Amino acid sequence: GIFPTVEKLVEEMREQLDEVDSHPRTSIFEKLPSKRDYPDYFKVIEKPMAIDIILKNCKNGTYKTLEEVRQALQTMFENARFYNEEGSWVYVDADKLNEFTDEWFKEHS
Repeated sequence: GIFPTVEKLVEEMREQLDEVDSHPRTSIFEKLPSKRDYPDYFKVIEKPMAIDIILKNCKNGTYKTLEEVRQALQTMFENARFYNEEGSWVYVDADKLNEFTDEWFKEHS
């Protein structure tokens, strides 16, 4: 269905490397923090989101269209910019990776 498209998208997202240390800008977005170790995070963020969740939701049918997958990414980036301070490496990776997704989705379906 739409999994191979999102699969190719995520594969290309993980190919967005940092200019200095060459670390992927998807690093901190791969997984959600443990609720036991970061209880404050989940008290605020109404809709936590990570890459693995988006991938799971494309396989099981929770996300059927690309607008839902794009909307999910937007939420992931909004959560990161809301919880992290401006200028931090996480905030920057959120912006720059968001810049890439915005271009990609306009540049494809």
